[PDB]
Amino acid sequence: SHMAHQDALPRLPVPPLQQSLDYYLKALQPIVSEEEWAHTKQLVDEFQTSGGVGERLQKGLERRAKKMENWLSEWWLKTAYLQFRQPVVIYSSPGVILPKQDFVDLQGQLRFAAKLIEGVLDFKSMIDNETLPVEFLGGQPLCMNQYYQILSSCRVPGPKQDSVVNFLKSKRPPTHITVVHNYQFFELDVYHSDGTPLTSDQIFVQLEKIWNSSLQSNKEPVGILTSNHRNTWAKAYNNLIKDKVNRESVNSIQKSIFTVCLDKQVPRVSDDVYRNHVAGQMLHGGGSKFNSGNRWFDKTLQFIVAEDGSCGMVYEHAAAEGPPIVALVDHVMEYTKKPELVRSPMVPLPMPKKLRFNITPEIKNDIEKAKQNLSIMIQDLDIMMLTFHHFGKDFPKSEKLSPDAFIQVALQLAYYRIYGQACATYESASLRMFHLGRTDTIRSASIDSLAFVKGMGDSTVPEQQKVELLRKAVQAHRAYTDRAIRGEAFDRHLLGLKLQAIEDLVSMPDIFMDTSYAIAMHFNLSTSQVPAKTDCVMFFGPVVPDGYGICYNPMEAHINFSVSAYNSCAETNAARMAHYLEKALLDMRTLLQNHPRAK
Ligand SMILES: CC(C)(COP(=O)(O)OP(=O)(O)OC[C@H]1O[C@@H](n2cnc3c(N)ncnc32)[C@H](O)[C@@H]1OP(=O)(O)O)[C@@H](O)C(=O)NCCC(=O)NCCS
Ligand SMILES: C[N+](C)(C)C[C@H](O)CC(=O)O
Repeated sequence: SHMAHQDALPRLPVPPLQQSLDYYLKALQPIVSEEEWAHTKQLVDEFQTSGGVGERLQKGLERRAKKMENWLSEWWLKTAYLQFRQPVVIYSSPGVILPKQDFVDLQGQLRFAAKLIEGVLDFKSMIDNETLPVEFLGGQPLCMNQYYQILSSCRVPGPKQDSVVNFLKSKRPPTHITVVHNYQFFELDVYHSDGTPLTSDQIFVQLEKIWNSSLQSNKEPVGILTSNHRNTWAKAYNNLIKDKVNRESVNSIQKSIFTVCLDKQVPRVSDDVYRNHVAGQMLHGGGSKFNSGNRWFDKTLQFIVAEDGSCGMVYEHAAAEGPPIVALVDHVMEYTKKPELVRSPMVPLPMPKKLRFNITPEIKNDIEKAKQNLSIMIQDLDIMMLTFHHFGKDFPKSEKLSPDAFIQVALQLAYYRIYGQACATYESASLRMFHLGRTDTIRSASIDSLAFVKGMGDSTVPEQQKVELLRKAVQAHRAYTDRAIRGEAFDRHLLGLKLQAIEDLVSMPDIFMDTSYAIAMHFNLSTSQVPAKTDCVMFFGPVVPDGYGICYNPMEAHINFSVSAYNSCAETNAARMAHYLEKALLDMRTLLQNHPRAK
């Protein structure tokens, strides 16, 4: 972003070694046995002793911090995404469901699409001019680098690891977006020769041409290839671009500012599962027979406009986290609600270029394989969308409690009620108060949360007592949160010590091969919060086979929830987890209301 802004932001620190180990042991207590904790406790002591292994690694991390803008940046990007070989679909690229629009016909669909496109270009103007407003979190300025990674970017399949291309600041920045309809991609210029952006009416005109240029799905769904395994896609991709035309098509897609997907009509399903299917449409596309082929999952920003008024998006996670994405969403949506000014006449426009694809037997085979793979992934995904209307941030605040911590503690209660034990829980924490900061880990399963969940279901404990336990659990979580955003958490630190050990060419420390660490990093509950003014919600698949993927948008009077799980694991059920979460949130409200503090 603006160099001046970034230069004033503090650099990502390296927490004290003994401090992070202390927090690590405390976070382990509720998720490991006494025997395992006692064992880990010894490993830690040895690990941190004077002249020991841990001390040498810590020294290394500190040297890394003095010779890089961010000691964690590249390591995280690589281990978290670039070296993650599983398909980006469902497993990595988050999905977003925006408020359903009111258009009732094709003209309306394109009308909103044209407006949305223009709204993105308006937001993009603040990026190209570095005039984008500064953001705060803990009362500190926030890194804006992510905003310069989302547009005109695209992920690239790699045989060993993937890469990312960014053309935003290239010699001649892209002035075109890509539009996908019935599996056919089109190169659409959204800027005039003089350098001014096209109008909503103009973009609309072009969308019509594009639409009439792909009235049937008689073209192979090449884009579906991008949903396969990264290793497989890498090879299929390397073959695909061997044709001049093909490479030219891919290149355009990769350089486009962003992609707009004009999805087709889907089988009218029951209302009790509608929202869930829409979530799937945005996350993976529904399937090869639906809209999955009308995508390109390597593209950083993909906006989706359904035929039934439904809309949303899916973005490639390597570029950024949710906050930056939603800020863009809020702006665009708020822009689509701008009263159309005086309609001015527009001269003829050029015919959007069609990004053709030369299909061969080999490519054909790759596509079919991609279909099979994607079909398996979809059939194994269990999603449950829950709109908590009972209340939002309003109640927790009236109780002088952090809404997020209230929600997280509720999740801990729900889980414990189902399984009778706590589990490694992950909650995304933003590290943007630091230059190039991405995220750190907040562990919702703690000593205090466990004391609460247990006492909560103990029919021998006074309600007055459960209240104290609840508030203490919430406060403990808020304290952990404050430390996380300030770079005082330990997960990224411990990861850094591990990677540092590898780089130093020393044997892998036992502390990292310890059972407790394996358990601590196996997140049965992987969660995050993505605030927004728009009544939208995000979702992603679980990070472990036997876990859940839970995301939410805490609003004032309600909370948009999303719960994912894998059908391959009989011990997990999205609907059930969501139901227990809803009930846990209510029981906590009931408990607090039954015992007011004020006199
Ligand atoms: C963890 C995190 C979400 C916490 O955010 P937060 O804003 O502190 O959440 P809280 O629930 O504490 O605060 C929400 C609201 O309740 C208020 N509040 C908090 N504690 C309160 C209390 N004890 N009493 C009254 N009000 C309180 C806050 O002021 C805020 O007010 P607002 O509604 O006017 O904005 C944030 O620090 C973070 O890391 N966000 C990034 C997560 C991310 O990266 N997500 C995407 C991953 S891909
Ligand atoms: C979905 N989840 C929590 C696994 C990944 C987050 O979106 C990103 C992060 O916390 O680094």
